[PDB]
Amino acid sequence: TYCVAMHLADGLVFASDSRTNAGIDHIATFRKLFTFGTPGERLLVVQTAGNLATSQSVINLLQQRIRRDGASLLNVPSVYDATALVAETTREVMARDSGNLAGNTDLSCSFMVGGQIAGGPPALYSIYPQGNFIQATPDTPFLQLGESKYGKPILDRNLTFDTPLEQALRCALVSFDSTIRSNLSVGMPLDLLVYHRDSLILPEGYRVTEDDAYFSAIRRQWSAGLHDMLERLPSPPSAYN
Amino acid sequence: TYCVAMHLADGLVFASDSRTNAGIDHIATFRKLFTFGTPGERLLVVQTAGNLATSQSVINLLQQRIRRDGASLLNVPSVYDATALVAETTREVMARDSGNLAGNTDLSCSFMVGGQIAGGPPALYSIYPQGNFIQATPDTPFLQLGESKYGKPILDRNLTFDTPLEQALRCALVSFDSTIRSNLSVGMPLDLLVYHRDSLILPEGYRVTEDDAYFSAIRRQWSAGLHDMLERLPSPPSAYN
Amino acid sequence: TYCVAMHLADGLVFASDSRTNAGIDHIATFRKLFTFGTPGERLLVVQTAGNLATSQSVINLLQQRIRRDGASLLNVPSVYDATALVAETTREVMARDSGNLAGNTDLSCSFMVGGQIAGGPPALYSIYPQGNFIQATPDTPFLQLGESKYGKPILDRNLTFDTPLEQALRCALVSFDSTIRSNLSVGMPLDLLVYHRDSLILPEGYRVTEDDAYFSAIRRQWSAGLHDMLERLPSPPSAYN
Repeated sequence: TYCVAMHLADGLVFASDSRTNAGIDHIATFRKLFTFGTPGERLLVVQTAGNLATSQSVINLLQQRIRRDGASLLNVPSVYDATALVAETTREVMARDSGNLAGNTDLSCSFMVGGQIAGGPPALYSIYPQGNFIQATPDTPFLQLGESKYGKPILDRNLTFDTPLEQALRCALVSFDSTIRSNLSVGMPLDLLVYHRDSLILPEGYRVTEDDAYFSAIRRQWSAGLHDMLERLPSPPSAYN
Repeated sequence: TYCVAMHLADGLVFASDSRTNAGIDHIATFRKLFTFGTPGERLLVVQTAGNLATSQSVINLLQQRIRRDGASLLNVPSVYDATALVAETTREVMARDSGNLAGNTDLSCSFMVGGQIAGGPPALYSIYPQGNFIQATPDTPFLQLGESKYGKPILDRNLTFDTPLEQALRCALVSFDSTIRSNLSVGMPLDLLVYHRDSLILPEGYRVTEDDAYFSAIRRQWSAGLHDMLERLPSPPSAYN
Repeated sequence: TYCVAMHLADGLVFASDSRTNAGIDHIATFRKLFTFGTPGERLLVVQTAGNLATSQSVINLLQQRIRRDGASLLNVPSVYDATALVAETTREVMARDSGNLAGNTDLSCSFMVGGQIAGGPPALYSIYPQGNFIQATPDTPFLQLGESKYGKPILDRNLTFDTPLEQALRCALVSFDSTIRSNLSVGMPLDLLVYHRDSLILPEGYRVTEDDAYFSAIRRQWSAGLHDMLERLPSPPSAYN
């Protein structure tokens, strides 16, 4: 479980893995990036991390309620209020499943909610286990969920509010490369989605499998590059021994 | 106790054993696959694993309540809500039987709930000992309960969302074959049910006994096959000694 | 101001005029038939009669509240409860505008509320100035508001629960014909809406202007008919002089 989302000058970029702890000795693939919207009016993306049961219930309820007269991700007036609604829904799910039977088992999960609603700029939020959330800004334009320390440095080094989408995406992919190599809880397939500021369309998004020609290639290149750079760095002086 | 359920493009397939630990020196046969519904409107299947007393009580209450004005498996608006109702019911049973008298004895059990209600696609959920649940998806289209590691590999290898029903069933049967050979807690008769997407009928389902011609045959074939493949595999090179 | 609504075996038919007393020397056109709903789930129609300021405020609040988390015409579980909500809203409006400044001026108005919500039959209610309401039934299948005595006889004579919609509508139009000829407070354009039982769609409804070919024609025909029948009725006997 590792998710990243970026809010940049030109729009939004989302990327999630799929490897999921579904119980003991049951590791499995589950999508962690979901889209919602009406074309020409709004796009919203929700990413998930943490307890599967909880996050599934949350997503499921959001879907059921879309087709119902009352508060829903399709009528909510701002990306803020969408984020709040997700949080609200999370609280509701935690209330029900909590009891003596759950015991000390940890039901918490976290989300990212981003997108654009007609008539206001695109936005991106991250909801914490405890249900309070923060918004990405130009000074802090990307947010992560899950197992994210491994792939943070490359984003810290290169990403800024002005990074174009194609390059941000690329950057995200390298982030996943390092993460996958160094932590087995993270794993392919990946799910990506790129959204263009003010387009107000629902992009289809894309799934990166094991076999993906492009992702295989940039991994091979990135390795060769790192290995090169390392050999062509100077040796430590006398002093260092 | 071993149960499997699959949610595929063409519908659902369920299979359960029947061997049940009912106390010390009392191992016995109990059905672990139950059906509910109204023809032309809905089919719901519940499978059970874990403590007999608890699961029996849950099933029994669901049956009694079907014939009563209020929340029941027949009026519940979605497969999700059915799953939630089963869980709700489980909580209720655990609350009552818990006390000093039970002591440290382990009353927990798990369930699968799957089926289709008119006006929405078929679905399949698994409820954990603790009462929270997950949904099967195209990427993870089968779920298991009970003593399931023995027969997992064959499902991992062959089964996908697009596998047709007849082949999925066959696959399940091989799963049971290996399981039964390698673990005595699992045992015949088996109970199967296949449901066709959008049919909205209550299939009668089928019980596989010790004597079943077909199942006996495919077991004999599968053995012969494995034995053959093994002898016709190449020898390890020099290097390996 | 004259409104009629009918609840018949095959559905509902609504018709309202538009001529409105909006102050001294200010007679004007205002729509007196409003629709609400979500396609495939519900249709509700509200007709108005009486004080313009009051009725406008009521309708305006019902619209504003539709787009808000709380009681509204879109979430209300039955046509009964919709009617109650309209009444509830009316009370609220009367409470606020009442004071010394209004004085003895008459702020009352009346409404009809009819339609269908998924899962129950269509229904039709009339709310009185005082806020209590009645329901139309098979024995009394039409209800009127405003200046209605002129056009009542034709409805009494011909309309019944089993009258088909096209004929009921026609009947309503003749009701308006007579009313318009005999009372200036009532006037075109008219606004009609026909709803088919169990359709659960929002009909667009139709406006009948001064120029309407069909309405002009049936008025001309109806005149000629009446004039004929009158001349071909027999003479009073000797006795009558």
